[PDB]
Amino acid sequence: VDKDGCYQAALRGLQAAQKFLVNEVQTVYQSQGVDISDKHIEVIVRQMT
Repeated sequence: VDKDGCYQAALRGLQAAQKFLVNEVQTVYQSQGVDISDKHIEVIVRQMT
């Protein structure tokens, strides 16, 4: 937040949270043999973040 701008810091934090959430939802769905494309999950993760 202080080494860079507040906007860039918010962008990096939300990007890390988005990557974590997308990867975990995708690996739980892949644990059961269910194939869902990444765009379907990250539309909803975009609405969350």
